[PDB]
Amino acid sequence: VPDSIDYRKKGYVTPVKNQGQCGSCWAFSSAGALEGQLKKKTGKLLALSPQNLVDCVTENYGCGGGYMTTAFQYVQQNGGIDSEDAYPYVGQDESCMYNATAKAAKCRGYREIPVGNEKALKRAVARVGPISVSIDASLASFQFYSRGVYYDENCDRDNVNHAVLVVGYGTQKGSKHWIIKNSWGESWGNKGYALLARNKNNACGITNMASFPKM
Amino acid sequence: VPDSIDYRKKGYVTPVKNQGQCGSCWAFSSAGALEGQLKKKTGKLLALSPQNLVDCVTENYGCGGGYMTTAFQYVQQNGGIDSEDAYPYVGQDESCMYNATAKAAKCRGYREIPVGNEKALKRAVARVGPISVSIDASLASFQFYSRGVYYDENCDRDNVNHAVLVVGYGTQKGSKHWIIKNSWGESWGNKGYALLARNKNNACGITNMASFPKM
Ligand SMILES: *[C@@H]1O[C@H](CO)[C@@H](O)[C@H](O)[C@H]1NC(C)=O
Ligand SMILES: *[C@@H]1O[C@H](CO)[C@@H](O)[C@H](O)[C@H]1NC(C)=O
Repeated sequence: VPDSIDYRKKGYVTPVKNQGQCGSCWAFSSAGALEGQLKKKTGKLLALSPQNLVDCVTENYGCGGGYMTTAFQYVQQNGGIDSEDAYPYVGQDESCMYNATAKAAKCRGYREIPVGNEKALKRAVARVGPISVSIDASLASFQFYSRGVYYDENCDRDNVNHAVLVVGYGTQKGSKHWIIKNSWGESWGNKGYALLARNKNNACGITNMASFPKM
Repeated sequence: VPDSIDYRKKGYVTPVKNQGQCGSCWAFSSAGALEGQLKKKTGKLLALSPQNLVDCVTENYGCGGGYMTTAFQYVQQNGGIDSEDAYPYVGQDESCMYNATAKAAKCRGYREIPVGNEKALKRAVARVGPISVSIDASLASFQFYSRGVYYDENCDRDNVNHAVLVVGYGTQKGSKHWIIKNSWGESWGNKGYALLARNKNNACGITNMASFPKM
């Protein structure tokens, strides 16, 4: 297990998008994990559709929230998920318009990472790929993030409310970190990405909901 | 295990091509198997490049012959294979021009089917997908094939010289068969396909070299 990894450099990460006024953060995270795994299994980087998840995952809340595990389960039981080109993101709720002919990726279940265990998360990122996680984004310090390794002892490490995609880890000037891909556009953070305090005892609760799809 | 299957109907089979004046039959077979498996793993049907195999598999003979297993091993160790669009078929030998950025499929080893065991071949086709095989095509009866279930007791069930892709099995008017995809264009056989005598004691030696890739 490497001391550093950046899946952005391995071509596992799709360009940063903006979820707009819609709680589809879980959709982008799930789509990102499935994209990374699709890349790992095929070698082809292909933008999958979070909108498909928003509309067709009937056990999530569409633009009102949801989980990544439920999305993976959806992709598995439905027998596929559409590409971004075939099923574009519009940022609002609508009926399920899944085109099975536009099928571009499949799933075979999911795996959850043991709560509180950042070691298992690092091992996962190392051996699996971009891991779908969820953190506490409510703090203005996160809203105003722009550079460095993010940390705040006020950050809730127990209650969690925002899905992002861990695309690697490393260290910047002594401070260990998680590289996270957010869905608030390139106008937020470091062009859509952020560095999060690693090994600071589950900072922002990055291990409360860490999951990844199988292919 | 079904009594019949047609992967052409499941959208696992790429349109029939013509290998021209080049012994790249093994390339089309391997590419076909990898295409079927790529479809099974992703749900996307994508034409892979036999030319890539012809040029880059250095343990085969290019347009002079080769094995499918060696091709699978190539795709595995090289870490990918190009699409047909990126690496078109030209029907002649040339240098390896593999574009790793054009990577569209990967492999993780291969499996050979026990020689003489058509049962294991049927089970394979059922549980895996289109199986790369090789048969005896030398007979004029095969060259002039057009309809029915092909059979000839003069067909060599021991010595084998032509790679095709078993894309399913079934029965036509009492006679059990293997659906095979050849690479002699749509101007041969049933628009490029043929039905081969099944359970006629390894007819044309269809189990002498039956193999499939893993993904
Ligand atoms: C479904 O999606 C495919 C994606 O390639 C598209 O080509 C086709 O026009 C669509 N057809 C239907 C059934 O709406
Ligand atoms: C390699 O292939 C890719 C396939 O998309 C193509 O876009 C690119 O122009 C090629 N580049 C090189 C290194 O020749």
